[PDB]
Amino acid sequence: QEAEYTLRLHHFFPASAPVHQEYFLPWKEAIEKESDGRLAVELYPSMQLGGTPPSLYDQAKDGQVDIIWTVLGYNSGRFPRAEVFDLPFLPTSGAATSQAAHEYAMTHMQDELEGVYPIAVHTHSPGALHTKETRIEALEDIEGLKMRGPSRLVNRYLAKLGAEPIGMPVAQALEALSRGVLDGTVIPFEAITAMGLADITTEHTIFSGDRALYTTMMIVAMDQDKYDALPEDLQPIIDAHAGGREAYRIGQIMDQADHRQILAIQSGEQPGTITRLGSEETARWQAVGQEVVDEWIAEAEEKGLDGQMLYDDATRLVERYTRAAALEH
Ligand SMILES: O=C(O)/C=C/c1ccc(O)c(O)c1
Ligand SMILES: [Mg+2]
Repeated sequence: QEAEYTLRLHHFFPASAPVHQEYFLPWKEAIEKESDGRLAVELYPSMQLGGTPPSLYDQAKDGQVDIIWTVLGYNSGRFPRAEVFDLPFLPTSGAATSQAAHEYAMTHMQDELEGVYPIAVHTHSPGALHTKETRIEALEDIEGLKMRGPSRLVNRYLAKLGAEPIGMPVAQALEALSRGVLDGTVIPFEAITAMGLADITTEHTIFSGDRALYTTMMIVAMDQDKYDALPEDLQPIIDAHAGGREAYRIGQIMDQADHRQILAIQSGEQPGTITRLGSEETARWQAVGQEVVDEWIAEAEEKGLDGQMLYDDATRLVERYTRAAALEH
């Protein structure tokens, strides 16, 4: 049957990106099939419908497009309750941390997310250090490195670690590294794959223990007005492909793509070196991490927010969904 509604989905990553290939294409396929063609989904990668990645959230909210995928922290100050998921050593896997992020959003961010229908509120998989030249074997090695992070709280951590943070969306990272504006970038390994950085940032540092260095909250966001405009028999077709299960799935795709990329480097199929900092060394980065946590909670409280409560709930949810994933397998 002919399209009753065409949904334009706009994002900042290339079509070859794992989340595009393994989530957005199947999402398109299921929405079009289950709607018997009454819903058409058009995917627009690489900012093909214009603007820059910080503009994405409002493109969906304001209805310039129907669906976006973005980083909430690309808009500094805008999603203060979401910032709890940027904190050091809070996250585990993409899969578990995403499910925690979706539940957290549903229970704490109803005001912050007013005007968008959340298909998935999720995080990326473990954030790691990627550099052009410097093998980071110790805290001292990051001193004075120009490092790109996605958000003011990850940049805050990078500065407390003794780096020089330069805030920008990861889409500027290729050119900035190319021209010597950056020494490197934090991102998960699947983002290395996506952005074609494997042959540029060839030094990679990961950590010891039951928590990743950091992550950041992302969103697959639908214009609430466009959802509200759908007939009562097409709204449930969206609902069937929206919520915490979708967030878990996005995190799982990234986790799997991380593993492929890390294996490819370790095997010598792709040039690079992976350096895992031992327990004692990691403990040094976690001790700085705690100072950022303590600071954020104090900042939050002075500003009215119950930061301590939001931090306790975010950490409880990560542990809950991590243990549930661990018990199953
Ligand atoms: O740090 C950033 O600015 C973006 C991070 C990001 C974006 C897309 C992904 O699929 C992913 O794993 C990480
Ligand atoms: Mg709207």
